[PDB]
Amino acid sequence: MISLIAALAVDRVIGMENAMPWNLPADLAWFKRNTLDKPVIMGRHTWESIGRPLPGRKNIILSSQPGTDDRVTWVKSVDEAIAACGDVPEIMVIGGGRVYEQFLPKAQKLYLTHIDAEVEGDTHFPDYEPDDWESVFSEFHDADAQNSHSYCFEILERR
Amino acid sequence: MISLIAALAVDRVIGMENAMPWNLPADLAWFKRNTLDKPVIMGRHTWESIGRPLPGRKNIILSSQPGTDDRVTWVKSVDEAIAACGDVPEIMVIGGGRVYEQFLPKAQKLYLTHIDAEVEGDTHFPDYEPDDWESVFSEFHDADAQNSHSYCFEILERR
Ligand SMILES: CN(Cc1cnc2nc(N)nc(N)c2n1)c1ccc(C(=O)N[C@@H](CCC(=O)O)C(=O)O)cc1
Ligand SMILES: CN(Cc1cnc2nc(N)nc(N)c2n1)c1ccc(C(=O)N[C@@H](CCC(=O)O)C(=O)O)cc1
Repeated sequence: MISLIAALAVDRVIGMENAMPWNLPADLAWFKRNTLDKPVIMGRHTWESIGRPLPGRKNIILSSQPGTDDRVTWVKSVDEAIAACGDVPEIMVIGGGRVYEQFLPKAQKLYLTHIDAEVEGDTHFPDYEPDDWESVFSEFHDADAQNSHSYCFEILERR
Repeated sequence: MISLIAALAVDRVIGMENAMPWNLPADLAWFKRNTLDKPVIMGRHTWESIGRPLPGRKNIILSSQPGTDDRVTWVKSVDEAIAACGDVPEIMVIGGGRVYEQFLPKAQKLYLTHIDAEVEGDTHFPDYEPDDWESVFSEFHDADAQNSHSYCFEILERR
């Protein structure tokens, strides 16, 4: 199955011009723990903000143009994206906006991180009807010496 | 010799209750690069903010109270701190504010990261007389897909 993994500030903002202005090592740790050993699908802008292959994971990048790095996999469509995954139990879609909108429909599960931050951005998570998703986990955490803002982990399953 | 390394937002703000609201991997690599194979000196607050010993370097934490982690060196005075460094060509002071303030009068060099981040914080970098320091390097960078805010690296030598 397909799962999307994302980190949302208030109002589902998930992106802007430059890197999101927050320091959340706790989020990244969760990102890793839930993506390790799986295939990762991301769009070109997300690949740029990451700038190097994610280890231990199979990296597939969506782009209408030829790729720029021999290290990872490049695909030109959603269907090639999947097919490149092979037979696998779970597929993780990691950003950005455009990719999420195309994939939200195929997804069975969501991995959200609701961050208590208000930032002005140009990219939003797509809307989703809770009355379609069943929350199967959730856990909040206050900000601290390591994480710049409060955040809460949450997992939902398509009903 | 003693050197202080620090990242400053506008008005010398260096800290607050929780981790700073920025995301600057480029700053981190500069930090790793200028600290490599050197003893690092930090205050308790900064140790808790890092969360683990920095690898391949000697960690020395200042605290008026008994240490609580066997993997790092705890000391009770600036002197003990220096003595634990031993005979080395460069000692690095990584924060926070109370620490910097003690060691600035002894520093021969400052490795500054000037960030175009305007944040609300309680802690400041001490004040330094410019006619006291020589600027021996600077390198600016615009914010990007990886770095949340613009930044400029600097290196000054005490005259
Ligand atoms: C910016 N980008 C995309 C990114 C970041 N946080 C997110 N957070 C969540 N929850 N979901 C996402 N899809 C998301 N995507 C990144 C950038 C760096 C790393 C990264 O360093 N990850 C390392 C973790 C390394 C480290 O822990 O410093 C890893 O091995 O997963 C991941 C994603
Ligand atoms: C929060 N804190 C203190 C910190 C952060 N940035 C600074 N930036 C500058 N310029 N100077 C400092 N003293 C400074 N201190 C940290 C937090 C994490 C790491 C850290 O992981 N550094 C790794 C770098 C790992 C990486 O490259 O991702 C190291 O190897 O030293 C360091 C300092």
